[PDB]
Amino acid sequence: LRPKLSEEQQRIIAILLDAHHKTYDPTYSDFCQFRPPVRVNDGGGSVTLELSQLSMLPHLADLVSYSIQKVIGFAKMIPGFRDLTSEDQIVLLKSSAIEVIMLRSNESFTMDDMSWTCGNQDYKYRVSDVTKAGHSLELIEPLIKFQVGLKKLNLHEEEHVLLMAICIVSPDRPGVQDAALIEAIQDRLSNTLQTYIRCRHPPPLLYAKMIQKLADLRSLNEEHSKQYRCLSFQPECSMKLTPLVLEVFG
Ligand SMILES: C=C1/C(=C\C=C2/CCC[C@]3(C)[C@@H]([C@@H](C)OCCCC(O)(CC)CC)CC[C@@H]23)C[C@@H](O)C[C@@H]1O
Repeated sequence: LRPKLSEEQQRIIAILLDAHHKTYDPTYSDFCQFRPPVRVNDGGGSVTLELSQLSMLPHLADLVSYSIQKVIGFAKMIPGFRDLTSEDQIVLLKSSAIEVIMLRSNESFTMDDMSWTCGNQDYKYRVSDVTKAGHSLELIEPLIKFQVGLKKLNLHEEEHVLLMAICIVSPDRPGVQDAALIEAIQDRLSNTLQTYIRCRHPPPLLYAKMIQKLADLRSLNEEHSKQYRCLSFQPECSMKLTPLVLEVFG
């Protein structure tokens, strides 16, 4: 049974594609405005040295902070999001920010060399850059596995934006008040995605795979939170972050 997308579902897709195009610059032209990337000698991947310098933290914190601002803008355009109270909106944004960043970054991720390529060598981010920002393999390895698995689903941009929207409007986040309204908004998005898939996605299970990526994201979120807490213990770490990053992860 392949019901056609309703006029409403078509509108939801057009709105999400527009929101993404307005909030994700595929040329990465703003990145030179961030504090500059610095890459120190760390072939040994020394934790002591990485924590002592946190060379790539200013740049990656600025990239993440910028990305959170973009995610806030994207979320505000999701059909139904503005119906939620501001408190619920903020709870959802703070809890999903890192997950949406991991999802949206798949657009710059490339399997050519397993990096997030955003321009010249200066803005090519590799695993070694994340270690230079103070993170460990317990987060990085699973993150790369997630990027590759997501890349291989070969999602249509419609599916990609719907997945980000579904990730943000999740009723099971701790602290949510009106879970039922959030579930209604999410269900409207989920049905749109399921309909789109069994309608526009050429053969050769995709929906279940996408749902599984949302579960993987919860695991990555938890590991990232654990590592952020540890990083926050490093003296002077707050200056290398930004007020928005401090609030969202603090
Ligand atoms: C962001 C975006 C991009 C890349 C994402 C990356 C590469 C760098 C390392 C990141 C940011 C990972 C992250 C695990 O690295 C640094 C973690 C950052 C922090 O915990 C808080 C700032 C301090 C160490 C998650 C996603 C990774 C570029 C572009 O696709 C826009 C997108 O919007």
